[PDB]
Order: sequence, then structure tokens, then C-alpha cells
Amino acid sequence: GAMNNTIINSLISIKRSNVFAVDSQIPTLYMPQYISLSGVMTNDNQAIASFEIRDQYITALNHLVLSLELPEVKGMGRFGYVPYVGYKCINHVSISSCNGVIWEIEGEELYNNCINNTIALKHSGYSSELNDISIGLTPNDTIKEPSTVYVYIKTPFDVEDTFSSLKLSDSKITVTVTFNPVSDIVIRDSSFDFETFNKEFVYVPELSFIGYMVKNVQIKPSFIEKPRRVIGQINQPTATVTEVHAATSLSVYTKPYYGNTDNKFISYPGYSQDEKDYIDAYVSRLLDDLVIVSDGPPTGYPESAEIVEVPEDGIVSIQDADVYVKIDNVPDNMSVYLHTNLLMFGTRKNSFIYNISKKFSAITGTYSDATKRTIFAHISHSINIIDTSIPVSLWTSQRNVYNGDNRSAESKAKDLFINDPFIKGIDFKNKTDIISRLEVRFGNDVLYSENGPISRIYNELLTKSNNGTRTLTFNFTPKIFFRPTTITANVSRGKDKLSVRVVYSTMDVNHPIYYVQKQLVVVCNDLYKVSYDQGVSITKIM
Amino acid sequence: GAMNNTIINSLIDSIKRSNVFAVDSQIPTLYMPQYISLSGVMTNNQAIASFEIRDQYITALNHLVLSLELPEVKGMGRFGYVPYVGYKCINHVSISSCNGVIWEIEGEELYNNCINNTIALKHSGYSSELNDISIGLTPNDTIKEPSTVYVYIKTPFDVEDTFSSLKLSDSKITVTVTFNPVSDIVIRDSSFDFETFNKEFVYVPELSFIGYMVKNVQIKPSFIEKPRRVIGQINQPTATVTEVHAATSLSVYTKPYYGNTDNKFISYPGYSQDEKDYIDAYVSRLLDDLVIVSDGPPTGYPESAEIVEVPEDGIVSIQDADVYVKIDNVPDNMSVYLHTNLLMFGTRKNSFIYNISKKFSAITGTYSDATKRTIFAHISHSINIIDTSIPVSLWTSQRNVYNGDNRSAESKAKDLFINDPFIKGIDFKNKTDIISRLEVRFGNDVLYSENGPISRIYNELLTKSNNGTRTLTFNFTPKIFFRPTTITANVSRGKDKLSVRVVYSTMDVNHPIYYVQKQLVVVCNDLYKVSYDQGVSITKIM
Amino acid sequence: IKRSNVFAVDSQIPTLYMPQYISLSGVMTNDNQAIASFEIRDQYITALNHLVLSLELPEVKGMGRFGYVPYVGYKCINHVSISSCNGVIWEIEGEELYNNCINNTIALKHSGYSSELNDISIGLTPNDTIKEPSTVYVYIKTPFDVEDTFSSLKLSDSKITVTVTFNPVSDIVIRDSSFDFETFNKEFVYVPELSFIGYMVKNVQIKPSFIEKPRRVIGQINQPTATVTEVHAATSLSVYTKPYYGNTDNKFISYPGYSQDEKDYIDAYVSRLLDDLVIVSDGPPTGYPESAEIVEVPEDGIVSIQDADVYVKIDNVPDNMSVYLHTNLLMFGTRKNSFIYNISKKFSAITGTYSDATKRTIFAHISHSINIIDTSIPVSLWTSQRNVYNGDNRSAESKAKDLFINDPFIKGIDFKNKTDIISRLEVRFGNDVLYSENGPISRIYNELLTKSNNGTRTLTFNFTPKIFFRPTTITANVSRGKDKLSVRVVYSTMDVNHPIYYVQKQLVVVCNDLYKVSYDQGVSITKIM
Ligand SMILES: CO[C@H]1/C=C/O[C@@]2(C)Oc3c(C)c(O)c4c(O)c(c5c(nc6cc(C)ccn65)c4c3C2=O)NC(=O)/C(C)=C\C=C\[C@H](C)[C@H](O)[C@@H](C)[C@@H](O)[C@@H](C)[C@H](OC(C)=O)[C@@H]1C
Repeated sequence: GAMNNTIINSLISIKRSNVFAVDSQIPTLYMPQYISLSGVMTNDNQAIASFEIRDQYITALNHLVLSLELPEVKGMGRFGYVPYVGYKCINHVSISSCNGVIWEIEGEELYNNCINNTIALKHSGYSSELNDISIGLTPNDTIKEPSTVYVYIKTPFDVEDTFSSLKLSDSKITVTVTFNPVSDIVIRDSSFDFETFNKEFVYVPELSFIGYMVKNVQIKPSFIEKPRRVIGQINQPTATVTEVHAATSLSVYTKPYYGNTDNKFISYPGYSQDEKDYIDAYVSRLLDDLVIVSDGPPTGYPESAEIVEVPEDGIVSIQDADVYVKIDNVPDNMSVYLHTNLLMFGTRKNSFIYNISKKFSAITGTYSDATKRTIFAHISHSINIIDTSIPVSLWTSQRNVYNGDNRSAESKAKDLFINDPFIKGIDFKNKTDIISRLEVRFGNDVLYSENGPISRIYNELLTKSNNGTRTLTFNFTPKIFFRPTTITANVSRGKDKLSVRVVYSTMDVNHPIYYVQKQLVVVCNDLYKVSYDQGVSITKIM
Repeated sequence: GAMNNTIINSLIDSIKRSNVFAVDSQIPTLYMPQYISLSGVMTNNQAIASFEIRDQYITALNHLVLSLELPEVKGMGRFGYVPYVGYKCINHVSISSCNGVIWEIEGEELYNNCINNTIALKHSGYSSELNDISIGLTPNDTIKEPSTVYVYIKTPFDVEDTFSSLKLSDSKITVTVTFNPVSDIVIRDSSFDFETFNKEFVYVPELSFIGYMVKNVQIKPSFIEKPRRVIGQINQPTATVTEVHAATSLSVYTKPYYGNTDNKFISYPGYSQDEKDYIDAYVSRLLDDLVIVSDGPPTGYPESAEIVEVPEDGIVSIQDADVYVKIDNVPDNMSVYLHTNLLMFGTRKNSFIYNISKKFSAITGTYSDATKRTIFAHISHSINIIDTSIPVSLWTSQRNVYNGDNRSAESKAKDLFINDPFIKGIDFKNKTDIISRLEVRFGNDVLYSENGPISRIYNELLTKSNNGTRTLTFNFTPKIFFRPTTITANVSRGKDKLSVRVVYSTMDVNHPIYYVQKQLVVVCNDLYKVSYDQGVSITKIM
Repeated sequence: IKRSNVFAVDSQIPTLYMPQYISLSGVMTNDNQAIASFEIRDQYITALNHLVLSLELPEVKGMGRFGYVPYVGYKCINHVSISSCNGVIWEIEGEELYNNCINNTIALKHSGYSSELNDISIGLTPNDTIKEPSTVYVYIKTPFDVEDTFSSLKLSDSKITVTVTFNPVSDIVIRDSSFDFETFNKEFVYVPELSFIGYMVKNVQIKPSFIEKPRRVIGQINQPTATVTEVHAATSLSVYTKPYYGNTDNKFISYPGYSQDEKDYIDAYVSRLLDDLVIVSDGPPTGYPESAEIVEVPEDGIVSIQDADVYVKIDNVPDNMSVYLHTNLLMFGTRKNSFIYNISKKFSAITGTYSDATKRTIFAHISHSINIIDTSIPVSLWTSQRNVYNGDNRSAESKAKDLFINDPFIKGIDFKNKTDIISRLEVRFGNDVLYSENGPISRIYNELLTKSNNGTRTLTFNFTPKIFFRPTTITANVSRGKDKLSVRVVYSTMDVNHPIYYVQKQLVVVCNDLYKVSYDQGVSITKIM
């Protein structure tokens, strides 16, 4: 009939496993409930939220979600939230019992664990409404409407759902959330009254979790991976994690330190977070001053600026670099001018110069008589992600022989303070790999060494993530159903620590990014045993 | 050698260890799969397709895929299919045996179950060829070329492939598919001859499934989740699901009711389905009438229209709202005009007014002498997804004291009839969350209550979906291999019904969306036991 | 009542092991095809999985247009073979490895998918840098990765040799005539390094496993049949089409670069044609063949090319100049009294503004009917013997901008594999019809079951969980002649006056044969029969 004759003839003693039917096992009798709790706020006057979970009927819990009520932002100036605002709010999270800390994570590490989860990232705050830079005109004008963001606190209790869930029978569980200053989660200009905003802003958190009421629970001991972070000394290529006895993994990455700067940047693309989006935003900001259509030489620029009239030929020569500038519908009384030194950096008076005007090759557009502006059609340039990641301070630094920032006062007023706590590398997109070589030593012996980021490639492949780190995985054994595979220590032979040594690729000293400080971050996942005898407790595997 | 000495020494016995590097290859049940396609029996007012599966060699089946041959669309006017046309075709699907209905789903619920599946959605019809609004010029001009769409009928028999598959214990399985009217799956204008199209259109279905010929099948009873929806009365914040005895989940969402309207809308973005795409399409449609370049006052607009000449400063004042309009290359004989009341709403003669022209702040462009039209460069506006989702009827409703629709006859002729059966909320993107509070009661007692959509956040996280609903999950136990965890009823205490009560957000009476009728939809997944003794049969768990 | 514990689990003690990421430099050998050999012999390397081949791409200096094919790393691979002293354990053809990784976005990005690598860069001076040196990572997906440590290739004190055969550099490069490929081909050398996750296992308990080995068969040019012989235990059978560009110079009018969407391919083509399609000139335009029919646009704006009307309106046109439309830019016809495929007719509206400063036409909006097929027509077919007309009426400037595309993994008849050219599929086991279809329902099931947007007409026989079970296979009957799989397709009929009708097709049939992995006295595989 419907089945082909060749198949029916091929089919129509050996022990065979049933693949078409299964005995439906009766599970443990339980009832789940989505429980939300309001916390206790406390105040370096850091904001701390405490959530106490104690209920006879709450037998187990998993899937922690922290909601945050972002207030209405009213006033004058430019304002916007950092992408994934909710995760950036978190400085530290700790789940503890009467016997102490059961599990804890640093804000950045929780974000790193959720970077592959698109849904969790969108929930935490990723919209044009939240992340684009909105402007307030009147002192009562609404810049940002109030919104609620949801931060998924990924814990090891979620790995195998009910099986991995944190059991809390006859024990009090306290979820403590430490918040980063509101400065970190906000991108604003000088016009914005941050002083008042910081005073008026208050974190409004509410912890939600999936609670389980289990009838006659059969609690058995489990294993947990607890992350440990070590941040090296400023620009130092070495960091050491002490007392390493049973580690499942070791992650190594770099972070920029903007202490020597005012955290002000020329441009920000807002919601659009692609590398091209960052570059286009920068080009757009520079173009206002780069090509000027004026009646006689342009005014409102520093004496230091070298604004040159574009010849009939269209080509302007800034040293070896040629810039083709051709604007249409230019009035008979006006000429086309090019700012030949918009941003320039040099450590010596007659040496190499890093000039941003030289990074442009062709600028075409049409002058609008109605709006008295220049509408740019096509731009041919060599601007990179690093250029957009240079803090304004480094252009006007003492290392610079030249003035540095030759932009108009109008353009300089549009600069934005960016204090994102989770920036990696030396650029906003973490594009540039500054680690030339990695060395990992377990005790005094070399555990691993690499010249290329092959550990990052394996991390990206194995975790199915596009934003991985140089990670050394020691556990390839299935989680929850097995005791994780760990590096075994030998205290007697001094093999009880992990020492990381990197070799940073050095930059040109005449390039402003050379002066961006670096920090080596080393993350270690230590193995602990969860014991439930007389309350919940953890014990370090040694 | 290749392995580091520190590792070699660390390893080079007493404890019992599970083999993680090898496994005993289990011999499976002897079977042979086959992709079987069947032509059905068409019945009619609603189109019904019946597919009879009766074969001794077809032991089990799963993965139902319904194919649909869409005809060539010839004639005059604007025409396009709704996105994911194939799913929108479906009104109801039912898999039944001689012992009755085994499993059934409402068209919208099948779509909601597949909303996270990008592949299944693309297969059902998501292309510029199908969804963009094409125009026919001559009565024989081809608007749409014939195409075939594939609708994946996701059933509980697919969860664990061969293990979950529907077994055919020498029984006749009848797959019944009820189709929605062709009006629902089509977006057209007044120019399109729908009358003839509706008469000429016929659903051409073909049911495909993966059939399995199993040698010596060992059938065991299984469990199934059957969905049951309840739609509450027009503009009512309550709905009750009766005879709830064993439920695995409960979903709650809103649907708009467009009965009081002609289902006509000003704009549609076509294939491009982003929120910005919907907004841009609307702005584009309004701009034709909003800014006019004419020799003297513009003509072809109602007497009710207040078209004002743009002054030398460029700013036009519509009450408190200021509109900056500056067009380049305007001929000496012509002037720039702004329609100050393109679309307006009001309930009283001298109260608040919702004017779409006020929603604009800046309009810049250049007049093209060659095409005699205005090419808009940049638009600064406050137009939202709700504005685009307002049916034209509401602008010209009796409630409105003003005329309402002050557009040109040209613009009004371009309006499109949208009858998508799966619209949620009050806008085309289901952006606006109109549920301010949710209350779910099991009898007299409150089972669950929320002020924020935390149940929607959990649904989105747990299902890895970007388009979730406020869902209460009671079953966190692995499917197929276990009896699902259900909310247990108490008939004696009157706890055998689920009552849902919402608190809708209060809107302004001078805003046309206030008059968009709402309907509360509550979906319940009831647990049933699949019995194979003397044919396939289902029994409600009570 | 007896209940299964769903809230707790006995944490099983695993096999004592220690993993290590091991990288190895190979031995290069030279139809003078480049071959890299990697010898893995270590007493302490007990097992291995997750093979990643790194490639150091050199600095490209010189003149002309140059760019790498998307996912350059995968396209470099012609064949990969993992073998022991007992012979080949597992092997795959370059295209099949790519097809197995097409659903993996991460692996694809690693192999080379960037604006830096895939956009078409231009070199102006003989020392100008076209492309900066870069390193690409190719994930060699093997059956040893399916269940991580459980599926891993065990090395029972045996020598494992990973052999990688490389495709010519011509395949992975998109270049113009201006680019000195002759010198580039001589100077280019593949620089590979094989990485894998090695495992040192204390007291390993090796048990025999099962492996699926892919076998492809390519049919003769324009033959709708292909047969896979000695089929005894197959888990799946994939059927697809590949274009053959032997009868062409592999030159194409346009390429979109990094932007790989269907619209991106179309927009790139429209952009290339627009330079010649609408001309603003002082008197009739020059520099075009005599065959070209460039017509002046009337005051009305509408130009009539037969039944097709083209609205052309350019702003700020000088008083001494007029707007001209090329009414036959690219045309094809088999007879002088037949239907004509004219690319100029595929346009309905062209609007723009003439820039006096740059002496150029800046196009604002284009209304056209150009498709993915149009963008996939090799230039050779426009100037084909079958065409009674000239064919390519473009300027010499436009013709010089054409790019040589030799991507080895092109499927169907278009660059996006959009057009389905199989009207009917017939699969025969022996001489009896095993499966037959009129629609690509096997492709729909493949796309659904594998969660891939780029599937093939695949017949899956194994729906049993991998590694933990012996795979379900189509059982053969040699006595009844049922020991071969014969595929017969019916190609979808195309119009003879459309240039794409002349694209030579090749039927590709892939069979996954079941083998048993034996570890007694070294690693060995045995074909299940
Ligand atoms: C969701 O499907 C599950 C099925 C449960 O019901 C049973 C009765 O049917 C099985 C089928 C059909 C199987 O193929 C296996 C299986 O291959 C199996 C299993 C199973 N149960 C196990 C329990 C433990 C403690 C360890 C290993 N286990 C197992 C089970 C069952 O327990 N595992 C093994 O045989 C081997 C050799 C190794 C380890 C495999 C890891 C531990 C699993 O893949 C694990 C991560 C997990 O996915 C599974 C244990 C699954 O269980 C859960 C809760 O996730 C099962 C595949």
C-alpha cells in the first residue's frame, strides 16, 4: 500500500531496546510556583539588596531572575543606558545559608556566562528605547520613559532543571545582590545633570525564582563549580590564583582601565552595536567639522587648527595623504574648506603624527540652501574600531606636543561619558587581540602554552558562542550526573596554584591607544561538594 | 612528548568508575522509516480536508507537514499574503481514530507552538515574493506567481522522535484540517477584485508524515498534553476554563477584535516585519499629503483640511506642537505647505485632540524638477506602532466630532484590508502590554498573581523564544520518559476551574486605539492517557 | 507508590582522565596538489576529538581587485582522512565537511567570514597592500565529537595520521584580470597547523563502536542519473545539484563581497549595470559596441523597449547634455525570430541627480525585476555561440571590472542555491523504487529535523540516538540484486532563450555507510555487510 514493496519485503533471537515505546516513570510528587520577593535595600555607600527565602513549603529553587524598575528620566541633555543594562547593574551576587556562602559570582562573570543567551540578554535591556542616546530639550522634557528589565541570574542549579535545583529544606537562603554605581550603566553628556540624577536614582529590585513544593523529598549530595576572579596589577602581564586544588576550567582575558581619563568619548552608536555602527557614528561626528562650507575662512575653531580651502582640483594634500573633497550646490559667495588636523597626536615636535584627517580619502556631498548645512553622500575612509574607542583625554594629554583636539566647541559639547563596567580588550567591540602569547603554570611546571588564541577558538566552538575567552577546560564529563573532572593538586610538590603569564603585543607610542591602560583577568572554577546534613553547606574539594 | 610532563606525573584505581570513554552499543527495535504523502478529500461553508491513514505496514507516525498549492493571482489592484501564510490558513487540526479524537489544536495555538521554530515559519511562507504587496496594472497582469508552502503540524508525537511517535495498533487514523477563509490570509486594496478571487480560490492540501514499519513492536501506554482555549467576551477582563483536573500549563494573552471596523488600514510594510518597518511604511504613506509643494494653495483635499503655508523661519505652529519644514530646490512659482490636521480625533467640540500632524517635529527634503515630486531626506517624528495599527474606520467613527480622515482621495484609495487571524494585543507587533495586572484563581483561592510579565519572561527564557506569552508551567519533569506533573483538582472544594482576571491599562478617550475591542484568551493543557488496548484511545486524567 | 527521584541524582565517579589542547605542525607535499600530514603518536595520548585546522593566509600586495571566498578555510579543504597503520578510519570530501558545518555559525565565522577577508579590496600601486595577513580556523567535524569523551577516537598504542588535501588557491580567490594571479599562484603556500583535544586516560576500558562514513558520487556533466555501488548498511542518502562552469572562463559581472544576502547579490549587479544603463552625455554616447542600441530619453520620461516601459528621470542635467538609456545592455536569443532575454527590459524606473562637481550620475531609486539567477550568469554565456545577438553590450570599462569566481562548493544554478532545478526525484534500491517525490519534501524534512536553513533532499534511515545505539540502516539483499542505490532526477524545464538554460549541471549523491570500529591490535574499521 502506502509503504514501498522493497521495504515490506526487507522486514517481513537478539535482545533489542524498545525505541518505539517507554514505561512512563512516576516522578517525585511536587508542585512548582513562580515566587517574586521584594528585598531590603542597604548602602563606599554601595547599594545592596537582600532577599530572604524561608518557607516550609519551598523545598527547592532554581532560575533566579532579578527585575529592575528603571525610573522616568526627565531634564536636559543627552542620556542613554548601556546595552544589556540589567547585567551591567550587577557588581556581585551571592546565594548563602546559615552555614555560609553556597555559591557566588562577580557581575562581569554572570554576564560572560549569559553572553551566548540572546533571550536573557534582550530581557536585561537591549532596545532603541533604552540604548539609543535620547536628548532632553526643556527641564521637564522626558528623555527616557520608565521601563522594567529582567536579569537572569544563571546558577549551576539550572543545568539539569529539577535535578540540579538548590534544595533548602529547614534552611534559610539569603540572596545578596551588590549593585554597581548608576554611572556605570549610563551614557550621558556634560549638559545632562548627572549630579542630581545620581542623588535621585535608587535601584528597585525584585527577586523571582521557580520554587518547588516537594512531598517526601529524597535529598542526595551534589557537586558545584564556584567561579573565582583575580585581576592583575595595572598593565602587568602576570596574575596568580592561589590554593588551586580541584579546578574544572581556567579563563584568561584583558580589560581596559580608564582611570587616567575622564571616561569621555567623541561618539557612541546607541542601540546599533555592530563594528560598522561604531565607525559610522564616529565618522558622522567628525564630518560636522571635517568639511566646512563658509563665506571666507571658517570661524569658531582653535588657533591651532589648520583649515585649508579645497582647490579647483578637489584634492587637498595633508603630507603624503590626499583627500578628495567635492560638494555640490555650493553658493557663489562660499568656498569648500577641509580641517587638515581635526584630531592629532605626537610625542615629538617634528616626528610621526597620528592625524585623523589623514584617515580620510574622499568626501562627497551636497549643500542644502534651506537648512544651510552640508548633506554628505559618500565617505571613503580608513577609520577603525580603535579610533572610536580612544578617550578624548588622550588627544589632549601631556604626552602630546600638539593641541590635540581641534574640533569646534559645538562638537566637543556632544562628547559622551562611557563607564561600561564589562568592556574587554582595548576597543568597544573587543576586536583587537593584544595577547601575543599565553603561558599557564600549575605550580612551577608549564600546564599549557599558546601563541595563537586556539583556547579561545575551542571555547567559542564548545560553548557555541561568538564572544568567547582563552579558556582551558578540564571537565568534559557530563554535568550533574557525574563528579566533574578536575586538575589534581600536589601541595607537597608546591603544585597548588595557577600562574598566568601573557606577552602583550606593543603598540606605536605616537598612536593615542598606547596610553589606554590594560588589566589581566584570570577566572578559576573551583570544585565544591554540596552537603545537606543539618542545613545546606559547601566543602572545597582538596 | 605532546602531553605535558605535569599531567603525565599527575596520573601515572581502587574506586569503582563509570566508563566515560566507551559505551555498549544497544541494538534498537527493528524498523524502517518512509516519508509518506497523501492527497485528501475536500468538503465545504468552511473548507475541510480529510486524510485517512490505514496501512498494516504503517506501525507508527510523526512529523506531520501539510503542503499547500497557492494559485497564480491575476488581475488589477494591490495584493499580498500574510507572513507565515501556511499557518494562518489553518483554523483547526484533529488527529482521530475509530475510538474518537486522539489530539487536536486550534490554528492559532499550532502557530504559537511553532513561533520559536524559524525553519518551520520560513517553510509556511515568509518571502518578498509572497508577503510584499504586489500591484496588478492590467486585468491579465500577474500579481503573484503560483507557489507551494509547507506547514509543520507540531504534535506531541515529535518530542522524543520514535519514542513519542503515534502508534497505529491496526487502527484507522484520520487527520482532519479545517481551513480559515481566504480573506484571513490575504492583504488587498479596494481595487482588487476579492469577490471573484474568493469564488475562484480553492485550498489544495497534501499531508506528509514520517511513517515507520516496525518488526515486532512492543507498544506501552503514554501520556499526552491536549490544548484547550477559552476566549472571553468583548472588552471583558475575565475568562474561565471549566473542568480543570490535571493541567500541565496555563497561557494567558490578549487579542484585538475588529468587528466594529471594515478591517482597512492606512499602511502595511510587506515582507519587512520589524517595528521600525511598520512605522516607516506609515510615515511614507502620510508624507505624500503631509508636506505639499504647490503653485498656490493645494487642491484635492477635504474642506475640513487645514493646509498652512510654511513661513520663512520654517516653523509651523499646530497649537503647542512646532513642525520645522524645509524643502530645497523649490520653484519660484511654488510654496511649501503643511497639512496641520492629516488625521485628527476628538470626542468633544473644544477638548483634547489627537492630531497625527502634531506627531511630527522636522521634515527635510529636496524638490525634484524632473519627477515633479518631493524627495524626503530626514524625518523627525514620534509615530509609534499603535498609530500604524489604527483601523481607518476609527478615524471616521461617529464618536469623533471632527471629520477624522483629511487625506487625499489618492491616499485613501491605497488603504489595505488586513484580516490576519493571529493578531495579539492592540498593535501589529504585539509591543504594547495592556495587561497591568494578572490574577489566576483555582476555585476561590488565588493560585498566582503578578504586576509585571514575569510569567512571560520565564516562558521566553525556558522555551528559548522571543515571542512568548504569560504562561504558568506546572510540569518541569522530562517529557515522554515520565508522567507529567499536573495541578491537582479538588471538585468537593470547588477547585475544578481556572478563573483568569486581568486589569487592563487605562487609555485616553481622545486616542483612536481606546476603541479597539479586546478579547482575553486563556489556554489550558489538559493531561490525557493514551491507551492502545483494542485500538488507539485517549482518557482525561481526573 | 514507587517514584523516580527527579530532585536528586547519584553523582557517578567518571573514568580518570586529563584533557589537553595539542597543536601540531605538519609535513607539506606536492597534479602537484598540496598535502599536509600530521602524525599523532604518543603513549600518553589515549583518545582525541574536536579537530581544528588553522591556516595562516599571507599578505596580498600588488595591483587589481582581490578577495577571499566566504568561509575561506572550509573552501581550502579538498579532502580530509584520519588513518591508522591498519588503514583509513574515517574520511570526508571538502564539500561534505562544509555541508556538515553549514548549520554551525561559530565554525563558519572561524573559517573566515569578515569584511576584511571577503569584501573585494583594490590595489592601486604594485606595492599597495590589498589584504593584510590573517589566520583562519577550520573545524573538522568528525563522528568522534557527537558524544564528546564517549565518541572520541581511541589510540590503542597506534599511530594516527591526519591527511589534509588542499584545493588550488584559484578556488578560494575572487579576482579581476588586473590582478597578477600568475605570480600569486606561484608565491602562495598553504601554512596549516592541526589542533585537537587530547585525553590522557588512566586505565582506559575500550569497547567497540560504530561509525558513519560518507561516500559521494558525482554524475557525468548533464546526466540526470548517478549510482552508488555496494550499499549494504546505509544510515542516510543525500541528493543535490552542482553547477559545472567548464564551458565558461568562470568570470561574472558582479560580486557583493562580505554581504551575502540574496538582496546583496542583486544590489551589487544593479550597481554594476547602472554605470552603462543610464548615461548623461553631450550628444550620443561613445565607447559602446556598434551592436548597442542607446536611445535618448524623451520629455515624457518613458522609453519603450518592446512591451516593457522604462521611466528615466535624472535631475540637474546640464543644458548641453541629454539623458540616454541602453535598451539592450545584455541580450540573449537562440533564433532571429525568437523570444529575447533583455536585461534592460528588467528595469521599470530609474531616478537620480547629476553631480556637476564629480561629473557623475548619483542614482536615488531603482525599480527593477532583477533576480539571483541574473547575478549568477557567467559572462561567457551572454557571448555564447547559441546567442544570435552580440550579447554583452557593456562598456570596456565595465567588462574590465568582471571577477573570476571559482568557489568549489556552489550548489544549484545560482550563488544562493535559491532555484530548485529538480522537478522529480527517484531513488532505487537495486531495481525496486525505494523512494519517489515530485516536491522537495525530503529537503523540508532535512531542514526541519536538522534545524538548518540550507538543507538537501535527504533520505534518513537512522532515527535512533547516536553512539548509545547501533544505527538503523537500510539492509541489503545481494542475491536479489539489492546492493546499490540508483538516483534518477527530472530537471525542471527552462526557456531556451534564457542564458541560465546553458549552465551545465552535475548530480551529487552522498551515501553514509555503516562501519564497525575494532580496537583489537590497533584501530581498524570494517564495513557492515
Ligand atoms: C531525557 O531523556 C532521558 C531519559 C530518561 O528515562 C530513561 C529510563 O530512558 C533512558 C534512555 C532511553 C537512555 O538512552 C538513557 C541513557 O543513554 C543514559 C542514562 C539514562 N538514564 C541515566 C541516569 C544516570 C544517572 C546516568 C546516565 N543515564 C537513560 C534513560 C533513562 O533514565 N546514559 C548512558 O547510558 C551513558 C553510558 C552515559 C551518560 C550519559 C549522560 C549522563 C546523559 O546523556 C545525561 C546528560 C541525560 O541527558 C540523560 C541521562 C537523560 O536523562 C535526563 C533526565 O536528562 C535521558 C536520555
